[PDB]
Amino acid sequence: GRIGILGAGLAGLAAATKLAEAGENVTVFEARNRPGGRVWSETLDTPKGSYVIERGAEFVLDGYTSMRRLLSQFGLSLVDTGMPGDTTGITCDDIIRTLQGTAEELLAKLPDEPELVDALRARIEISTAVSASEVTARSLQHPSWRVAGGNQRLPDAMAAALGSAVRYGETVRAVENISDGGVLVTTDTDTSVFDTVVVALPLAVIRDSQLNLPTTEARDAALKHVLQGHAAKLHLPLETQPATSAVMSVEGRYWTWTATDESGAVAPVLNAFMGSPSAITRANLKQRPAEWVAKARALRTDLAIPQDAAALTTVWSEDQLAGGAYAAHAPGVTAAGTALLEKPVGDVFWAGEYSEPEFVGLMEGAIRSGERAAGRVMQRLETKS
Ligand SMILES: Cc1cc2nc3c(=O)[nH]c(=O)nc-3n(C[C@H](O)[C@H](O)[C@H](O)COP(=O)(O)OP(=O)(O)OC[C@H]3O[C@@H](n4cnc5c(N)ncnc54)[C@H](O)[C@@H]3O)c2cc1C
Repeated sequence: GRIGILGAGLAGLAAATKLAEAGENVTVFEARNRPGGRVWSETLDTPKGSYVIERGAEFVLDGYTSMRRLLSQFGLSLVDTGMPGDTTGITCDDIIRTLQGTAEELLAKLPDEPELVDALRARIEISTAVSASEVTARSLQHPSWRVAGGNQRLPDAMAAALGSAVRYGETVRAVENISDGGVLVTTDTDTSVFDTVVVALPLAVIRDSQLNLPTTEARDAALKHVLQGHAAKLHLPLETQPATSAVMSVEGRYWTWTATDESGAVAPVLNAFMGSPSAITRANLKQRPAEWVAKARALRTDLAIPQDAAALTTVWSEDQLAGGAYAAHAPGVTAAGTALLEKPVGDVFWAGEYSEPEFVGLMEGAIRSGERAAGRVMQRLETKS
């Protein structure tokens, strides 16, 4: 009755936790030496002391009811974050007024006022993390918390409860269905055998040519409409507690914010998120990272950034175990194609943020997807027996 789960992100850990509770025997393969995947919490030293920062996923939003259930069971608390003018809203209203096609095709229909149109384009590109020329126009249609002590405390606790079932330092390279039943999971070192497997790997990993996973023409047809969002997290220390804030940069395609932690004080950390691959390339975070600090300092003259400060950068696009930040939708995504993506191929099931139909791309979606896959696996094992 052996189940193999590939990836110890929220999707894989949620699948494994539900299967463990059902009394099944699970093994979780994780390439990193930590759980959580794109949930990754660390501390940043500042002149006021050390503060938790989110190098990946940050905000728990309204409606994250599966994650809230898990936080309750693992004893973890949510902390309120405490967080040109309006012309972008009106311009987006005119935009809608004019859901087929791409956002850019709709922006092209607006009166040709380029700085204002580009301000709206930037808002779209930051949040969808893709070019406006590729994302569905339906994205134009579109209070917060963080986990006390770091969002990664949740996957940390889920993994800890699975104990020796979680196998770190294991890089999956192939997954093969066997005709008479069962699955072979091959890492860089050796192969294991399972009755069923849940692939809970990133979108970019399951589409990577360096891995041999089960595929079908129907899946390939649905996957081609799922875009890879790209984003980088950036953090700077501050010399004193600021007000809470949220301030966007049009030219840089990034957002900055300052937020309260469990103490009730606003942490002296400038948090930042840059979205869309062309923005990250224009920023040149790897080569000349003082440039972005200079831009951030100019954007946020109200914040006291030390003069010799260097940004902490987390460019998930360059991590072969992530390959981007989250999924986005091209115009051609359908509910039926999205549903297809979680159906098994042989005895190989699937979970991840990219196949969630409502909370697409979010921590809540990864959890919900993992828990759906666990339910499908339990039906398959009931069948095999
Ligand atoms: C910068 C950034 C900001 C975000 N902001 C938010 C936010 O504010 N709120 C929100 O809800 N969501 C946000 N997210 C999205 C959220 O991080 C994801 O939806 C979610 O964490 C994805 O979980 P997953 O389990 O699907 O994938 P992952 O977390 O990527 O887990 C997949 C796992 O597979 C492992 N792995 C990869 N390749 C292999 C291999 N070959 N063999 C074995 N293991 C392998 C990885 O190491 C990883 O542990 C953000 C993401 C990023 C990157």
